[PDB]
Amino acid sequence: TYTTRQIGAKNTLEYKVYIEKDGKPVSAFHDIPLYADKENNIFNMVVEIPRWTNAKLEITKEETLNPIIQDTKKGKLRFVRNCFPHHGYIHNYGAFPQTWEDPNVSHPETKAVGDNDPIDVLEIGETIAYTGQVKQVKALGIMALLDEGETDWKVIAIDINDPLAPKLNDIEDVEKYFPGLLRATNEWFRIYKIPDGKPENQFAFSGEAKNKKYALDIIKETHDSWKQLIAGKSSDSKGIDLTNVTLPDTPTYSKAASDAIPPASLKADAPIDKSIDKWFFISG
Amino acid sequence: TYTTRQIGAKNTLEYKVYIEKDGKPVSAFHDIPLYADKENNIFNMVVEIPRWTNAKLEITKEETLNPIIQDTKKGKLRFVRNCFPHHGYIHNYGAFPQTWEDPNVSHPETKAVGDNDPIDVLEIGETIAYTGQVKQVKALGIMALLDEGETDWKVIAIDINDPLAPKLNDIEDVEKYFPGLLRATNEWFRIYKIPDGKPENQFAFSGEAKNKKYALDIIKETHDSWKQLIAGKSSDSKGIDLTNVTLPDTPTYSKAASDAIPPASLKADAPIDKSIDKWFFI
Ligand SMILES: [F-]
Ligand SMILES: [F-]
Ligand SMILES: [Mn+2]
Ligand SMILES: [Mn+2]
Ligand SMILES: [Mn+2]
Ligand SMILES: [Mn+2]
Ligand SMILES: [Mn+2]
Ligand SMILES: [Mn+2]
Ligand SMILES: [Mn+2]
Ligand SMILES: [Mn+2]
Ligand code: NA
Repeated sequence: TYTTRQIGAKNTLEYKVYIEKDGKPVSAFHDIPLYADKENNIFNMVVEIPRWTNAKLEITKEETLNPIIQDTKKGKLRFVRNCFPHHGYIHNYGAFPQTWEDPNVSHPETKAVGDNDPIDVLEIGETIAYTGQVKQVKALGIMALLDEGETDWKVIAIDINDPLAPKLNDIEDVEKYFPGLLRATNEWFRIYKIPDGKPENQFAFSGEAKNKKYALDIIKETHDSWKQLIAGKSSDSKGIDLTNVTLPDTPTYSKAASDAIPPASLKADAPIDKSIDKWFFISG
Repeated sequence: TYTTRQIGAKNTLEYKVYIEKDGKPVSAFHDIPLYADKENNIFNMVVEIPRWTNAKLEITKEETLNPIIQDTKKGKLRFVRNCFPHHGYIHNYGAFPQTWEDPNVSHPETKAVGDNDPIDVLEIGETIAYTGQVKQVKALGIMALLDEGETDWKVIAIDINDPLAPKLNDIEDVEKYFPGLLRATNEWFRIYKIPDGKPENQFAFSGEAKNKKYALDIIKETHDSWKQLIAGKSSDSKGIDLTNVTLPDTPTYSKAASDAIPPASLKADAPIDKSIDKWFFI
């Protein structure tokens, strides 16, 4: 059973959320199995950002056990700005554990190195998720986002517990039951960093949403990249903390790491600067 | 100075927000001047619904002093559903006090009776407002919404404190600085009740957002309607509570009404049913 251990108040630099397995903290990056049900293509998604929120919370690669913390820019807590007609993130945003967008090799489909992070997941279900949540999802498709010139695939997925899950089998179904979502997703990821002073992003395949099988292929490839990483065989692991508590055959396996995590110290959410309210009317 | 007195926890049936003037509750409907600055057409807007929220909070016409209370639905609270690509309300939503969409007569421009409510205001500034807030705004334009067959004008306005207030002077400026907002506004009010089983709404003038001059004329008309109402001279006030504490020449003037209001008893927001998360694709 997966639960969360929160330290500090949300929207602060001290905030951390560790994922616990049966009460004991494990690496949100390496210890949560990619597959919930491999042959049925059911994956374990680690949720980082709830739909319609702004705080850019992320599994941190450089902290032991890889807790979820808020990303920062120029020493300040990072909040993704509101880009009309969107409010914060338009999907429950997260990642697939045990995956890695290898930054050390140019990916052929996108002709760019990976962004050094687990593969990204956009969960489209009706319910708003929570940070640290481990939910089972089925992959429906995938988009080839070039984010700031780096291969940064976005998997389209849905919580298997969603009322519409049974009717969602492949990418075409998303357009049928969530008309306009895929186009909004393409737009969102193209323009969301413009309010930060960054260029518009781009997609390969003219922004086409590749199907479920294509998605599974990329997911599996990133899983293999991670296998090499966790085995300690990457030409450059970028300082990523590979400490894990469930992979005994790995060089960085460490039982002790779990008990070294502080106990929960959850505090009420800290206030967020009113500037984050601002709705930006921008475009590519 | 205007402040708020909150009773109970937000998102519960007991929740009430009264507006206070110098610490004393006053009617949110009748006691707040329509104009903050008449000469410059700067209006006082009573905020009911903060942008991106779902709870359908409204000035209550039938309760003394007209506190803001969440609309109810079959014994429970009423929440507006999320209609893709929108999250709850897409504007700070409220009304102009001392105005009334007369339900007793058909309105020429829309050819329908009014919805019996103060005129509605959409505040487009960047800052998310708060329930019970009295903010000063500039009118930019107006949309002729026919909500479920009733005249239900929607004033487009901007908080005078907004960084863009200086550049926003007439309806055309909304498209210039907030491209797409007006089209989205038209769509929002056309479909927001569909998830509730209601028909799609319609707008007069093909949904055109009339300019400031036009808006000022309609606002003035709803204000004249209220003047008639508050004077006790409407042919039918529809059971609206006309009690006020600042209009001593009105039949329903009663300063004691302020003192009758219980003290603030603010509680933490109550959780909202997760079903309200649902995003509808209409
Ligand atoms: F990432
Ligand atoms: F109304
Ligand atoms: Mn990042
Ligand atoms: Mn990521
Ligand atoms: Mn990225
Ligand atoms: Mn990424
Ligand atoms: Mn109403
Ligand atoms: Mn109203
Ligand atoms: Mn209405
Ligand atoms: Mn109305
Ligand atoms: Na990344």
